[PDB]
Amino acid sequence: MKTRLEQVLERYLNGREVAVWGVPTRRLLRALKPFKFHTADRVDPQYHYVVAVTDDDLTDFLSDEQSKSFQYANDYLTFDDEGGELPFERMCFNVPVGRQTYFGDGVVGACENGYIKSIGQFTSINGTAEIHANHQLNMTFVSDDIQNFFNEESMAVFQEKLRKDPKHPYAYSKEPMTIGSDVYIGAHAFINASTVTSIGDGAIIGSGAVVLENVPPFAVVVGVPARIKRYRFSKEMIETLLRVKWWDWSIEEINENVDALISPELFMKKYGSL
Amino acid sequence: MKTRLEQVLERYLNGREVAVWGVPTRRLLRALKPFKFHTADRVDPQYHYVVAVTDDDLTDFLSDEQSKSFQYANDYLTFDDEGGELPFERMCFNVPVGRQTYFGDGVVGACENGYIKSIGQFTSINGTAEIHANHQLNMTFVSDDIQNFFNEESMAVFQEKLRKDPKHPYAYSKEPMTIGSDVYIGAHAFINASTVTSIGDGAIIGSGAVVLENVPPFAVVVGVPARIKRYRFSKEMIETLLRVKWWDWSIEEINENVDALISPELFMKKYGS
Amino acid sequence: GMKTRLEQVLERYLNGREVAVWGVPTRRLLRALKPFKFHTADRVDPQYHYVVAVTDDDLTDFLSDEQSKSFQYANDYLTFDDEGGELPFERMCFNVPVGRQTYFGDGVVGACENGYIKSIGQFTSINGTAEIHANHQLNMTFVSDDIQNFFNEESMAVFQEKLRKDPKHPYAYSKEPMTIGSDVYIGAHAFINASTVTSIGDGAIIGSGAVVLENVPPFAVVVGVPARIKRYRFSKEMIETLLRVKWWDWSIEEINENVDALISPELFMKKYGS
Repeated sequence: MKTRLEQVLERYLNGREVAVWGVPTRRLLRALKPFKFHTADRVDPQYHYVVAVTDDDLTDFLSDEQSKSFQYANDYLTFDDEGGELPFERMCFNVPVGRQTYFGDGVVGACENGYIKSIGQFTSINGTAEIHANHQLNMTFVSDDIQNFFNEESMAVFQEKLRKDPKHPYAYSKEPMTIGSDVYIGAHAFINASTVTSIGDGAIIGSGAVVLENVPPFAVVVGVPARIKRYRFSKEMIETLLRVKWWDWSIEEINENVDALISPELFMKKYGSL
Repeated sequence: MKTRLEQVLERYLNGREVAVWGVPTRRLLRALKPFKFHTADRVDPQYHYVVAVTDDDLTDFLSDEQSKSFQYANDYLTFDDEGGELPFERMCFNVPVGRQTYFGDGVVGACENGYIKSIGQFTSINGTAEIHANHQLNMTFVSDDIQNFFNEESMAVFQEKLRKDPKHPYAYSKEPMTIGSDVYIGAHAFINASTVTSIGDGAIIGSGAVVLENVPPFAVVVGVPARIKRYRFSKEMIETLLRVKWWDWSIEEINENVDALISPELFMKKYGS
Repeated sequence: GMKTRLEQVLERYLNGREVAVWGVPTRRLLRALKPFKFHTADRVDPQYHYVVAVTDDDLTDFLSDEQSKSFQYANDYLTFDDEGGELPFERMCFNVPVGRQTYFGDGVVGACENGYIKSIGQFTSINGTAEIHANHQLNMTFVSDDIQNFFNEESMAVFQEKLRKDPKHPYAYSKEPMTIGSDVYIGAHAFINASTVTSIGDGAIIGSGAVVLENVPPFAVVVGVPARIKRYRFSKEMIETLLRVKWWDWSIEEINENVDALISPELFMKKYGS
C-alpha cells in the first residue's frame, strides 16, 4: 500500500530528484524505490524535492536558509508524518482521509489494523488518541496471542467462533468505523473499535474520554466512560448542517461564505430555511 | 542483565548469522557482539536470523517477499521490543514473564524499577498501560529529583524515611506486584505500584481503569476508581480454573482442548466437579 | 535568540573539551554541534571529552559502559533528545524559564514552544505523558483549525479578529501563559487546558489521568475527570509559611543544611513558622 509520501511524490515530484534530509530508514528506501533520490546537500526547488525523514529533520530543514524557496507538499514533506494534513484527499493504509484532517500514530495503526472505514474532512485528532478493539470476552481465555500456539484446525475453530461473537471482538462481523468531518478528538482519548461504528460529523471527543458507543453528530462527549455533555448546536441547526455539508464546499465557496462559517448565527439565517 | 534478544538468540540462533534489518544502534551492536552479524540484504532462514531494529523496520521486513519463510522468534525478532511476547518463558530485567505474554514500554520500565515480581502466561497488556508508584506524601517536599542535590548525609536520612513510610513511596518496603495468567489490561489503564501487590489470574482491567487495590482472580474492573463490574465465570468455574491451570498446559494439550478453551460450558462439563 | 538545552549545557560546562558523540547522529544534532569540535565516541576521558548521547537509548548504553563511571551528569555528559530533562541549573526551554531539578516530556516541551507556558518552577516533577493543549474555537460553525489553510487574506483577517475577542481564549488567545509552580507533581497522562488555566500553584499534586480545567491552588491535590480538589497537603498556616519561605529557591548548601526541615513538615513549621 502507498505511503503518504509516495502519494505526494506521485503528484508533485515532476521529474525532480528526491533530496533526503536526514538519516534514511528501511521504510523510506522502500517508499523511494520508484524514484531517483540522493542525500541532501545543496537543494534547489527547481531540481530537488526535499524529504525530511523525521519531524526532527523537518525542523532542521525549515531552519535552513535553503528552505525559504520550498513550499509545503509541493516541494517538501516529512516521511514520518503519515497522519499529517494535506489539502487534498489521501489514503492511509487504504483508508480514505479527507482534506485538512490530521491524526497521530495510534490512528495510523488503527487504519492499518482495518478498524476505520474513512476519516472525514477538516477533522482534528490529537496525536495521543487511541483506537483499539476488545479481545473475546466470553471464552475460557481472554488472551489473543494464545492463538500463536493453535495449529491450522484449532485456529479455524477459533476464527469461526470469533466471527459469530455478537460483541465483535477484534472488530469482527461489524463495519469499520467512519469518522466524520469537522470532528475534534482530544488528547489521550480512546475509541473502542468493537462497539463503535460512527463518530458523527461535528462531534467533539473530550480529552481522556473513553468512547464505547457511537457519538451522534455534533455531540460533545467526555468522561470515562464517555457520555454526552451537550450538543454544539440545536437539533434544527444540526439538521441544517447535515443538509448543507459545508465540508464539501469549494475553496472558493469557503472564502465566499466565510462569514457563515465564522458566525453560526448567520449560518442558520442563510441555510435554515431556503 | 540479559536483553530479550540475547535470550532469543541463545535459544534459536543455532549458528546462523544475524541479519540486521534497519539502522544499527549503539545498544544493538553491544547486544550483537558475541554473534556474527551484517546488514541484511538477501536472507534465507537456513543461514540468517533477521533482527529488525524498530517496529517500523519489522513492518518493512514483513512486507518483503523474503519474510514469508521466516517464523516469528524462531527466525526473526524486533530489537526495540523488550515487552514483546515470546513462545517460551523469559526474563525482563530479572522479572519472569510467561509464554505469549506482552506489554509495552511503561511496564518494561516497571520491571526495571523493581515494581513487578512476575507476570503470568498468555497475558495481554496494552502498550499504553502504565504502572507507577507514588512519591513520598509525608515530607515537606514531593519532588524526587531534589535528591540529586543531596549529599551522602542528606541522602541517608532521606532514604531511611522512605524505607519506614507505610504508604510505600516508590514501592519501598512492600512485595513486588504479581500479575497472573490470562490477564488483560486495557488501553491507558493505571496500576498503583505503592498499594497493589496482586492482579489475580484471569483478571480484566478495562480501558481507563485506575487500579488502586488488588484485583481478585477473574474479576473485571472498570472506572475511575476501578470497581468490580463482573466476574468472568461462576464461583465453581473459578475454583476449577485455579486447580486445572490451563495456562501451564503444553502446546499440544492446548490444541487438544481448543473446544474447551473456547466454550466455558464445555470446559466445566469436562473439568468441573 | 533561543538556545537548545544542549547548547545551554555546553556553554556552561564544555570548557574547551571535545564533544564525543555516542550514537548515530541526526541532522539536528550536527547543526547544534557545528560551533564545537566534535568526534565520534571511541575511547573517552571526562578530563578531555564531553559525551553527548543522541537518544535516551544511547545514554543507557553509555552509562552501562565502563568508560562512563568517571563521567558526571550534565557536567560531563548529556542526552541530545532530552529537551525536557532536568538540569542542575535554571534553564530555558524555548522561551520558558525552567527551575532546577525540573523535568517533563515532549508534550510539555511542545507547550513551551507553542507559548502556552510562562514558567515552570523548581523541583517540579512532570510525567512524560502529561499533555498541555488549548481549545479550538467553540463559538463558530466549525471547530477545525486546519480549515484556515484554505482561507485567503480576507477570510483569515475575519477569522483571527473573532478569535482575539473570544473570552474563552481559543488557542490560548487573549490570556496569559500558565505559571507552573515549584515542588509540583503531575502524574501520567494528565491534561491541563491552556485555554482555561493560568496557574498551577506551588506544591500542587495533579493525579494521573486528571484533566485540569481550572487553576489549581497551591498545595492542592486534584484528581478525576474533570479534576477536582481532593485534599490539601498541609495546613493553611503551613501553606502560607511555605509560600513565604520558598525553600525551592534555596542554595544547594542550604538544602543540605536544612534537610531535616525538608524531611519533617513539623520541624519545618517549628523552625520557620512566624
